[PDB]
Amino acid sequence: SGFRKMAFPSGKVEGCMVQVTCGTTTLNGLWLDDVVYCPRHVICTSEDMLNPNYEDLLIRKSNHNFLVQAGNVQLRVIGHSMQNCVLKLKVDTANPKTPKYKFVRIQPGQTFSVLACYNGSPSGVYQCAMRPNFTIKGSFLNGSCGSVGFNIDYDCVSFCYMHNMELPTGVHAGTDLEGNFYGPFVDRQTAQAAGTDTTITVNVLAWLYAAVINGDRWFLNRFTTTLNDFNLVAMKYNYEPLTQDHVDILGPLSAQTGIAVLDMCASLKELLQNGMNGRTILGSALLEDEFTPFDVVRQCSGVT
Amino acid sequence: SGFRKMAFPSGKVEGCMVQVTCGTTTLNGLWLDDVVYCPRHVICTSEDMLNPNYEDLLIRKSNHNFLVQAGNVQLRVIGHSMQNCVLKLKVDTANPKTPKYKFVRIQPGQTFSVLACYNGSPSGVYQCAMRPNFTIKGSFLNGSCGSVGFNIDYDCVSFCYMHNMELPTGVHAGTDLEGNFYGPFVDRQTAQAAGTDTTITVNVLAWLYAAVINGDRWFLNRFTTTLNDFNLVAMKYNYEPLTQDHVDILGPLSAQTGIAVLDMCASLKELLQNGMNGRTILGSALLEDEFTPFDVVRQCSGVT
Ligand SMILES: *[C@H](O)[C@H](C[C@@H]1CCNC1=O)NC(=O)[C@H](CC(C)C)NC(=O)OCc1ccccc1
Ligand SMILES: *[C@H](O)[C@H](C[C@@H]1CCNC1=O)NC(=O)[C@H](CC(C)C)NC(=O)OCc1ccccc1
Repeated sequence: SGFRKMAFPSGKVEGCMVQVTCGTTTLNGLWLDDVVYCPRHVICTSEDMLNPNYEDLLIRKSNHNFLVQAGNVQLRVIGHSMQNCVLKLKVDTANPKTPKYKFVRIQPGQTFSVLACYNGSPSGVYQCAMRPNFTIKGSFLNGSCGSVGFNIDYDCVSFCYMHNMELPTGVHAGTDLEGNFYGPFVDRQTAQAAGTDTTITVNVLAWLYAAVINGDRWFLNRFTTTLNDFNLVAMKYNYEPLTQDHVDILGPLSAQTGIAVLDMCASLKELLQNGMNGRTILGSALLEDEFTPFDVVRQCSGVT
Repeated sequence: SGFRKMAFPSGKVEGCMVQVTCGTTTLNGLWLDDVVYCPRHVICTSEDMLNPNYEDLLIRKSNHNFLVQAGNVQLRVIGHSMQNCVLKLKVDTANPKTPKYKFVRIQPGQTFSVLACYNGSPSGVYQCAMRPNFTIKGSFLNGSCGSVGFNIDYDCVSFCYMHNMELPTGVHAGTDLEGNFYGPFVDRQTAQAAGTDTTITVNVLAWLYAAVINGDRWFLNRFTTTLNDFNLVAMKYNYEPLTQDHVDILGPLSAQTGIAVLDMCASLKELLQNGMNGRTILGSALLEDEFTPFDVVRQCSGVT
């Protein structure tokens, strides 16, 4: 029993982290086959960062201007190209620790593990959701850029995130491994707005299922509701509208617990309308939306 | 910016996990040099578990009765010994992936990362505190025993925990790597009581410091207090009494933020006496006690 914000084991990603230095700027790179991926803003001086012309800045750089270091080992750069907001440095050496991997553009509401790195060395690992407004609630200091978010599927590492910047609200923004930002953000040191941040309804429901499975049942009420009725209440509280697809995804959890999704919806509506009255669910005094239905079933069936 | 429940990178511990099978029972083992460590209750049948005589049960077992598997690789067992509640299986092969390591008996209030495993394969990683009552609030299913808790100090893995059992309250109990239980627990399937579970005051203070550092300052009040006065209020709310040692440990955080420990104590007293009035601190609606002062300074200075 017990339910915990659980990260993927980080060993296969640790083996891909390198240090990328261009002039004074140092951040983390991802070393897969003979290509090192990092944020293109490694080429910026603190001045460039206010409104950089990446095209013009990159032209003053050649392969020898990119210092790539794995442990104490200095890699030889034999090619450089800019793809959106990612720099790809061709190196003479294929990473002998390259896991089986894919690049995936993850959907809002899905989760992933962040391996927070500095100077190409791992610091720690934590689970994040891609929020509806394409930000994450991370822990990132200077030097953390190039740190990556990933899922593991048995042997296959799926990289989905590369850390780039912190917004004025203190939340975090980054790119997929093709260098395309999640959300409307650009890699320049200007004030940038994430949209209103809405709660991931299907994830809140999964976590209430997770709680029921763990013997927290107090919030279970005598009521039911419909999607429209519930969605009226969802809109009021900035919850994402629930859909039959969301119901279908919860099916396994519904069928395991024997609690109809719309009954759980009625429970959530009363939680949302009355608060928790100083009570807690799975050791939290707020409704948690950073667990997917998959996250719940993995942790509850002991997937490795 | 940002503050997250962060686990250590798990790569060095992943390389030490093996599968130990005795008869039908399978759990995880830790493979360091030519010794595999696992819970001695691997030798129990479901019947034995109610009141096992480990001495008599172990005597019916020889080296060939211990099936040790690393990946698809079957290790040869050339020796077995019981040390408290741990079985040490001597194997013919030294683990070529053995990290630099120590066995440490960790203090209550200190934190560690758990690499949750099944069949010797990693499932995920999360941070736990050893509670004052020598239990942890984990996520552990059947097969999870042998899963270990550890800290990393640069190159050195410090193993402190090996998972053994879940108590009726749904919290978790285990041994150090010498097989000595944390707390009054024994490895038998009987009802066992952890003591009253008290809050780790020094950790709550570190986290309020963590919050101030992250721009959450609302709870900062105009009051101060003394240790005795504060400790009167601590006893009332089942907080561990605060000591000059605890103050000295917070010194760095106090000196960084410019907020006296006793002023922060006065803030905590009002939080404890008035609750949070529906407000949140670092995205929590409860006072968090599973961050040590070290945890806060590591995450805030980007230690790797
Ligand atoms: C990459 O290492 C860095 C990560 C920032 C630093 C502090 N917390 C983060 O997430 N990214 C940047 O510095 C980024 C570079 C621009 C070219 C996009 N700029 C940025 O994030 O500005 C906001 C900020 C900078 C420094 C401290 C706090 C916030
Ligand atoms: C080790 O794999 C297992 C871990 C339990 C299983 C479910 N959650 C856990 O932490 N440990 C035991 O099964 C342990 C063996 C005794 C000889 C100590 N017994 C135990 O934990 O009893 C409580 C329990 C058993 C099964 C399910 C739920 C609770």
